[PDB]
Amino acid sequence: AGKSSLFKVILLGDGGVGKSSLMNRYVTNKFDTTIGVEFLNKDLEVDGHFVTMQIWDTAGQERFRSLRTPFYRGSDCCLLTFSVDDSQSFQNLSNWKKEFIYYADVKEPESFPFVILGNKIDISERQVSTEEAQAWCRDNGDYPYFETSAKDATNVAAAFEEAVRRVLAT
Ligand SMILES: Nc1nc2c(ncn2[C@@H]2O[C@H](COP(=O)(O)OP(=O)(O)O)[C@@H](O)[C@H]2O)c(=O)[nH]1
Repeated sequence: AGKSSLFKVILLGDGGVGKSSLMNRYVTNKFDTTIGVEFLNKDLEVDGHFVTMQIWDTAGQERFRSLRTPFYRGSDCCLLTFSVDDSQSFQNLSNWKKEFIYYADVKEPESFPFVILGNKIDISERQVSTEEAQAWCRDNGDYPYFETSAKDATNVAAAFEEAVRRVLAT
């Protein structure tokens, strides 16, 4: 039978930025306004090869954070997510990157693929400009940056497709 490779992607970011909604939008093409760790699978294709992505949202319960970090290991790409209406969530990207590197024990962090998502761009009143987000991305690893909306689907599939491409580029 036609083989398929399995890529593990993890979503990290502050509560409320839209991680669950992004994954659900990508996999089910629905949005509608979950307590523990959840992961979903999606088939796609890259350069004519079948692949499957397994998307983890490891934001269970904060008092049990120590029990969620074992599930970082084996991640092939990390999608760091903030909301463009929430500057605090943007300011926390660096700390999310650090948590991931530490608890996933990334041995070559300078080469590990990250993708940055600025979600909720359907909201006109922003606290983070496009330019400020792009500058952070350029200056903190030159990661791909997507302005997304789970609510309207803008750039959602593109962001996840890019995650798999970045994995392949190793
Ligand atoms: N306007 C808007 N609201 C969104 C978007 N994505 C998620 N939401 C809402 O923001 C809240 C937090 O979403 P959720 O996916 O639970 O965030 P998580 O805590 O990061 O998993 C919910 O009320 C969502 O409906 C979006 O792209 N646009």
